[PDB]
Amino acid sequence: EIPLKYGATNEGKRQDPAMQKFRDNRLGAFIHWGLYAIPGGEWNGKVYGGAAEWLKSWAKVPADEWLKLMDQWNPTKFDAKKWAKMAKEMGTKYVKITTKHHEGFCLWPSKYTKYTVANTPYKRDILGELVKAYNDEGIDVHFYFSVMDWSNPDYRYDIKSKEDSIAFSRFLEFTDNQLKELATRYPTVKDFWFDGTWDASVKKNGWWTAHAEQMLKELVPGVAINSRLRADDKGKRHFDSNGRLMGDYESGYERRLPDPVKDLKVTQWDWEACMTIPENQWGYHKDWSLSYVKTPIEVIDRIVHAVSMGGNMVVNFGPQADGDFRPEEKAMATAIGKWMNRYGKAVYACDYAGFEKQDWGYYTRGKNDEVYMVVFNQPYSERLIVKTPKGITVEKATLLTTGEDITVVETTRNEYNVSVPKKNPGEPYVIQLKVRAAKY
Ligand SMILES: C[C@@H]1N[C@@H](CCCC[C@@H]2N[C@@H](C)[C@@H](O)[C@H]2O)[C@H](O)[C@@H]1O
Repeated sequence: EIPLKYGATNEGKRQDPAMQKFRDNRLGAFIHWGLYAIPGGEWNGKVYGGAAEWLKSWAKVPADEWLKLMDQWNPTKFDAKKWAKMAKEMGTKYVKITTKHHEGFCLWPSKYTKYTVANTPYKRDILGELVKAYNDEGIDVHFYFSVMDWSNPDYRYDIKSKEDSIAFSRFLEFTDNQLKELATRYPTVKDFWFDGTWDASVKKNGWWTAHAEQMLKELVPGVAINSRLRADDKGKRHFDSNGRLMGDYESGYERRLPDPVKDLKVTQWDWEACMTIPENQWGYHKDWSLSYVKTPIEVIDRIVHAVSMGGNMVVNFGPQADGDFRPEEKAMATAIGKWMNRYGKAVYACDYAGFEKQDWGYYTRGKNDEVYMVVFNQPYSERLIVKTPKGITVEKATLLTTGEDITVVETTRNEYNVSVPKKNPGEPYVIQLKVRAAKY
């Protein structure tokens, strides 16, 4: 067992009310909005296929020229109340907002740099408007923050000289300052989600990552901090040199998910996944025909998958430069909202059920030991196999929407055939099981 000063703090899952809320929420939205929304993946007449928020990198644009996009930042159609209504209608219980992406442009008027919304034609504190509007709908607000900053010349990718160390030390102070500023300007913030912490410079400064976590927790009671921030004494990221999770929840599942049979270890800690609608576009890209775009059901499948393994899911949106959402994203939010309004008893405040995975879909477990079968793949056999853990029996099955009774036939010790509904629901659907544990 290795000695560590900057390794894991928490033993298991936090069980204070603020973390229980973080968890019970389950479904969130991600907002990526920054200067990248203006070119929308096109630079100097060339459309790049890579992630639009990385266009500065793909098109090799220098900082001074990239940040000159500030002069066109004037989202006339922006309306924070509209945004919050859209999130409410989607059924999202929280929103994660890009306060500052890699480009360094801040969506709040930071006093620690000139590359902020204050020095744009628009001028207004976009972040503060969003915080207020989402909080007015009862939606928690989480802050995405990129440590890596392409606008600050003191940033370093690695520490290869005493000059690199000096510059980077200044950079970390600048970062602390921005963070303290965010925490105190917007004290309803529930989470900081760090990105851009993979460079060797950061891995070599584990002490700073632990310090940032302690500092923010002192400033914001009950705040959650993601594992991605954290590096230990040895530069091991997410989980420390003793394999213990750092931060409050695991945050590595980006555009992919743990395997439902092979990655059951994830059920031992809190975790959150994120995803994109296209293959890899977080910021607004003007041409979505360049990669596969997920359908609503494909998105709903990933949401439920996450919850079935004890994790949250955050679906991403990349608003237009004008401050409105593109029509594909409006259609997505409305379709997810419709399905959650009907079946969201199986999602909100649900967790891992402890049952062996079956082909038809996923199980989730409610707060009162309800076991929901969320069916995505309808068997031609008309029978949904349910294999119970030791000592567990199924006393009843009920179609969630209609209350109708569903026949349960015992086929072996520990296994049943739960019939499909008499009328095919025509969409992914929920059967609620009543289970009993012998003297869950
Ligand atoms: C949440 C998403 N994170 C950003 C993509 C991060 C890519 C991470 C890759 N892995 C590192 C080790 C680097 O090689 C970097 O390319 C996206 O722009 C979104 O903000």
